[PDB]
Parts: sequence; structure tokens; C-alpha cells
Amino acid sequence: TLNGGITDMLTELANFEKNVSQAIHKYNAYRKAASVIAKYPHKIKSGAEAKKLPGVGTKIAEKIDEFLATGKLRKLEKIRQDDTSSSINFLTRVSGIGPSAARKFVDEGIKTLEDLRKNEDKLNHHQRIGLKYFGDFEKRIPREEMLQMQDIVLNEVKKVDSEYIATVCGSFRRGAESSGDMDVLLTHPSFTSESTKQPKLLHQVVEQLQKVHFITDTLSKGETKFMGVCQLPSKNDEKEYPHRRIDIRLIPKDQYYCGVLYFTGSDIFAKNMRAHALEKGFTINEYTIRPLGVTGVAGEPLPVDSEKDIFDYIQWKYREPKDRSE
DNA sequence: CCGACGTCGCATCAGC
DNA sequence: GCTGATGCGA
DNA sequence: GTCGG
Ligand SMILES: Cc1cn([C@H]2C[C@H](O)[C@@H](COP(=O)(O)NP(=O)(O)OP(=O)(O)O)O2)c(=O)[nH]c1=O
Ligand SMILES: [Mn+2]
Ligand SMILES: [Mn+2]
Ligand code: NA
Ligand code: NA
Repeated sequence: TLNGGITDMLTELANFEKNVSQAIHKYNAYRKAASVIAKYPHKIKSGAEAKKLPGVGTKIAEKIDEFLATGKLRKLEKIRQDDTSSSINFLTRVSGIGPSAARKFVDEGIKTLEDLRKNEDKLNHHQRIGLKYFGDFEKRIPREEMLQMQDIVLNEVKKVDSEYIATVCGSFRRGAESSGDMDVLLTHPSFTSESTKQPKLLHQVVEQLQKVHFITDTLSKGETKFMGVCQLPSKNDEKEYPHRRIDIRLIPKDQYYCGVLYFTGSDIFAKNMRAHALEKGFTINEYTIRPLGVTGVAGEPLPVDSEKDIFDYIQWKYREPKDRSE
């Protein structure tokens, strides 16, 4: 954490441009610069040194100079005491609330935590639940708790159909000592790129995980993606565990490796990999890696049978999950 | 300079 | 009801 | 905001 103050500054700038300015690319530029600096093994002595890194240009270099000299950045000081910006930035932290909904909520005077509670009738379902567990969602999950949840999910899954395979991707698979949520890839042999030989495949798993009071809430649900809330069971006389966000993704069994690559992350690592795939003339999603034609239009799925195979096509040495934490 | 910036799932709304 | 765009999220 | 070309 050598360059902690800097990466925080850029991350805060990223949040600003996303939530307030609604400038998504600026937001990704800051997050990209913060990431490349995050894994820079030196304590940066000057902006020009940082400018030697990709994703770090003139404007950020100048801001880094200002930060390194004063210990602060004036643009952020101004933003911090801007009440509208501070209000919008806050509302966006509630799940289901983005820059647009936050901005309009502020136009109605709804700009604090109680504002959201007394005006509960103005939220859709996602925002209602996202506010219901705002406090709990702020807490991280120690890896120890992640391990408990994986036993439950994997065993409950086993009980519905023993051919379900369930893998816990996300930062957990990246070996993080603490995660922000739980991410689960799911594969049943009846669901391939060829056919859905069984309906309700994901529904029945959600159903089972609700029966055991593991999944307490749903933010959204489809035939391939679930977004909701879970909770570890506490013993007698114990304070309850915080409610945890959970994501479940049903991906066609034969397209597992593109799926496990996608959901393992990190999100930036992905964005850099897929952007590199393009420069090599490939396009990767959670399903397939495919070549790009002479006209841009992608061709047929190339054969993939390992995580490493996808790294090969784009001329990248395989990086274990632990090393994708950009 | 400038075009492009990973890719896609669900909720939701506009328009028909 | 559907198609496509938009908002928010993975 | 950055950068390839
Ligand atoms: C949010 C998000 C996720 N993803 C992919 C990569 C993430 O690793 C994976 C899971 O989403 P997440 O749980 O929001 N990210 P996380 O598991 O990497 O980090 P954390 O430990 O939950 O905070 O999905 C993207 O590719 N773009 C995104 O914007
Ligand atoms: Mn996660
Ligand atoms: Mn997640
Ligand atoms: Na640079
Ligand atoms: Na949000």
C-alpha cells in the first residue's frame, strides 16, 4: 500500500465523475490509473515518475504533484464542500441507486438517510432493499465467513441435483482475506450453448437457498442471473451476522472457463484483458472467445478447455486468480 | 489531433 | 403484449 | 482522462 494517498485520491475522483458528472470514461480512466499505481512497487516521488505508467497522463501527473506537495488536492476539497455533489455521492451508495436516480432524488430535497426512509414509497424494489440493508452492506466479509457460506451454498446445491456444480468466484477465488460480497458460478449439465433441457434451473436453487433461510431477499432475478441478499446462521444467544450481498450466475456448462474467467475478475483486470484481446483481434465475453473478421464482425467460437487457453490466444502468460487483483 | 474506451443481465419505461 | 433505450449492476 | 496511430 505504498501509494495509498494517491490511489484513494484517484478513486475519489473516479467516484465523482461517475456519480456526479456522469462521465463514465473519465471514471474508468481514474480507476485504471489508480490500479496501475496500486501495483507499482515503488513509493512515487513525483508525478513525472507516475507519467511513465500507462493510463497516467498529464492531468493526473499534475494532480499527483499537487497531492505530494500539499498532502491534499484542491479540486477534491471544493467537491467535498459542494453539498449537491456530496449529497449525490451519498445516495449512489445505496444499491439500486445510480447517478441519475440520485440526482433526481436530490431535486426533491431527498438527500439524507432519513430522507430515504420517510420517502420509502419513492423507491423501486432494488432501492428499497438496498436501503434496508445499507448498514450491513457497508461491512466486509472475512474469508472465514466466506468459507462458511460456500459450504452452505455448495451443499444445498448438491441436495437439489447432485450434478449441479457451484463455484465461488469473485475476490474469494482471487484468495482475498476479505470480500465485499459472495459471487457464485453455477453449472448444470442440462444447460449448454446447445439447449435449455430444463426450465427453472436457477430458480430451483434460489428456492432451495430460500427454504433454508440463507437467501433472505431478491434484488433481481432471471433465468441466468440472480441478485439478492444472504445471511449466515447464528447460534444461540449470538448477535446476528450482517446481511451479505450475493450474486449467482448460471452459465452454459460447456462455456464454463470463459465464465469462470469473467466472474473471477477483477473488473479492471478483465477490462484490460478484453481490451488486449481486441488489439490482438479477438473478442471475449463470459461465453466465448471469438476472432474478429476483416470487417470487425466476430467469427465462430474458438475451442476453449481451460482458463489458460484463453490467455494463449491473446499472447498472455497465464496469471493465477491471485494475480488478477488489479 | 481524435476516436474509442469490455461485455452483458435484469428492471424499467417509451412507443407502438 | 412486443422491441429498443436507458439505468444500474455483475 | 488517456492514448495509439
Ligand atoms: C462490478 C463488476 C463486476 N465485474 C466482474 C468481475 C468481478 O470480479 C466479478 C464479481 O463482481 P463483484 O463482486 O462486484 N467484484 P469482486 O468479487 O471482484 O470484488 P469484491 O470482493 O466483491 O468487493 O464480476 C465486471 O466485469 N465489471 C463490473 O463492473
Ligand atoms: Mn464479489
Ligand atoms: Mn458481486
Ligand atoms: Na503515461
Ligand atoms: Na449504487
